[PDB]
Amino acid sequence: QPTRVILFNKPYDVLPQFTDEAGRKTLKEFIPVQGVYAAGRLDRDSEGLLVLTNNGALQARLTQPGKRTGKIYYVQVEGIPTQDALEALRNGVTLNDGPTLPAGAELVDEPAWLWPRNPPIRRKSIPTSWLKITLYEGRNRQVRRMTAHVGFPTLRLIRYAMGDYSLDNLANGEWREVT
Repeated sequence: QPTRVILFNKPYDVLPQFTDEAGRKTLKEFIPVQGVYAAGRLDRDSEGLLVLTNNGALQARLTQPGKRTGKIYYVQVEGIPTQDALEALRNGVTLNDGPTLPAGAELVDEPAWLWPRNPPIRRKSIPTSWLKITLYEGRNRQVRRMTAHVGFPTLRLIRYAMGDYSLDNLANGEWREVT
């Protein structure tokens, strides 16, 4: 087999794996490509870009701890982040596992290409906002931990891009082969 690289727009509540897990949704129902696995797993409760490959050398390169790969997320949060909170995310906050590297953080309109979550977001008293967040590290649940730290907890997390790859033109639950 040649190197296959598959981009997948992962739905909410689906595990980033092909191996069966009782009680959980997995990739086989969505993707017919065999012998591929994640180069960078994406959490079950996250959504968006999952890069899959059959090439272990490529997967090792892409996932190398410490790499500083750029990742772009669209994040729905409770409340409207203030300018000071956004400045803090940009510059760095100290989580339980230490300071965060500098990052991008901007308050954006809800993108029209956005898809609704299934099931939809569970109101009235609390407004919501969307952020575009750009990170260069990937600690456990980092975006969720960062937005909570500044007082604006995450309601939805969509990974839009990872290094050279993005969700461009990829609907929820759809995949495409690049190479």
